[PDB]
Amino acid sequence: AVERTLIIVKPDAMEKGALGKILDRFIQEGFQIKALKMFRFTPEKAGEFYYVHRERPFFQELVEFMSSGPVVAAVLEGEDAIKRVREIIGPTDSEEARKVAPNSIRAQFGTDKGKNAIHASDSPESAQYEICFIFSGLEIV
Amino acid sequence: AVERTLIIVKPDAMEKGALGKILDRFIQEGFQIKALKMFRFTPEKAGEFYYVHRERPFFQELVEFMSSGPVVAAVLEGEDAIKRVREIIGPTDSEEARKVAPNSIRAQFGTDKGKNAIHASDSPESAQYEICFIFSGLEIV
Amino acid sequence: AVERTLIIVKPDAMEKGALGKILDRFIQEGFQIKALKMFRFTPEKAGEFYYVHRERPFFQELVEFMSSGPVVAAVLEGEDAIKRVREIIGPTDSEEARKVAPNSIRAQFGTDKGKNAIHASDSPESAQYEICFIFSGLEIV
Amino acid sequence: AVERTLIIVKPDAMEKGALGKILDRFIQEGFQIKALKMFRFTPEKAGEFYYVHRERPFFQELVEFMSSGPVVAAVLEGEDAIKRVREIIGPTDSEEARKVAPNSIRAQFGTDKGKNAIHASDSPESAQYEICFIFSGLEIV
Repeated sequence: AVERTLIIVKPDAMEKGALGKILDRFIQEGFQIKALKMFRFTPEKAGEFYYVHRERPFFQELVEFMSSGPVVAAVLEGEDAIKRVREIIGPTDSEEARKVAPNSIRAQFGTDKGKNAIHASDSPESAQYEICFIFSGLEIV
Repeated sequence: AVERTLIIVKPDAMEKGALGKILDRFIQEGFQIKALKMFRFTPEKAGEFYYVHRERPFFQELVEFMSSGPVVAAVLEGEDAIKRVREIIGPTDSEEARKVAPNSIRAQFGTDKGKNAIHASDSPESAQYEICFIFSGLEIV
Repeated sequence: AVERTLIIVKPDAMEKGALGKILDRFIQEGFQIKALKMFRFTPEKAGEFYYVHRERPFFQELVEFMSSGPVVAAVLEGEDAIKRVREIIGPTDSEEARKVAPNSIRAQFGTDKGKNAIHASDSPESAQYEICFIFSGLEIV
Repeated sequence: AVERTLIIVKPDAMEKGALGKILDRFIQEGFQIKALKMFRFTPEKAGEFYYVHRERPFFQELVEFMSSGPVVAAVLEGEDAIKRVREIIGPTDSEEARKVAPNSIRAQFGTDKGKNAIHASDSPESAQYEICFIFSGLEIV
């Protein structure tokens, strides 16, 4: 089905100058960008965004990194978007991405397992929460 | 339990100059305002917000009215907020509100059953939808 | 001439529950609210907003105070708005306001010369800067 | 000097899928993206954005086109940004751009003089107005 998912381009990929190349890739893969915004998470807001992950490994590291500089979020819409976007971005470990998916976003622009260029929603439930965390319905266009 | 609900001050109450009195009432009733802004629904966005009413009487008039001038929305937080806010605003029909709840928002500022000053979420599930329609998580402070 | 000015309801008045009463006053004084929202200054953003005061007494306390909790800003439009809004809010020193203007905003809701309930633009040029700092043209409705 | 300018990627380039390639170009040319947003101008808001141009040729055509689908605006910051961005985008007439500046944005993605892919501020005064029309200071990051 046609679905929406959230991506966030992380500060490592921002600093590498990869934003445009990353957006181009998703456009060329057939996704419609329905919302797009550069913003800066406060540490508190990054913590709230990652509320679910608060029990998973590296919560504080993630919150600190994701509030350490500006980021860009986008809502991507298309057939099977949640899974397809995950395939395009590649394995969480950027080094592993280079071994198994050389043209994935993380292979191309990621450094390691933490500085790995990009976030994407991992499920329908996460996508619903994450999209509303960043974008109101009024911002969808 | 502590809940969040959405109110929208409609263009009738806006034009009557009642916005401040309405906000004051909810503050004095013990609610925390977690988000607030003035915006203007396009007809398309008003229709999406009210999508549940699409097949009901006076839907087109509702959409036109709600997009006819700026409105102000607020997220209100407090114990039993959804039910308590609906008790404070009074019956949909502003005339009936004047009969049974003279100090309700609709009794005080509502004209009739359509131009009835204020919208509030009906239920937990509609509050979740409506809050996300108007406000992102980044706007809740 | 018709002018626009910016007000910010400061965290002291927010915590006192005065937001609605303050907005009501400006509505009743004949101003059009052209933009409105609740937000939270980061310390950095509060410092930029108040950059003119950077070398003045109590600047650090001003920045901390103004970033200590959410605030609400509004753009007010009307004839001679900049001067009239400053007459309505009263002297900076809330105690002096109680002596000379008992129904002024600062007399009614201000604590002292620092926690003085409300900010308003000083001049046409500062209004232009301050309005743009908080609100884009897209938010003026 | 280091300056800020506004670009808006117009609906023609949006529909061609050129957004990412356009942003990449400005990143590679050395500009910092300080704000970025996808939004939809209402006809009224496009008219206000182009207030200055309201006497120049093709006002209504421009307003209609710029409100006909979503657009993406960005604030670009860098040395001599206003002029350098204009050089990168090329002549207003996309056909002329192809003749004299084949790698300009308008040569690459523009169709003609109206569907010409991109807007950029034409002067310091225009940049100041245009940036504030789309982005508040709070949105600069």
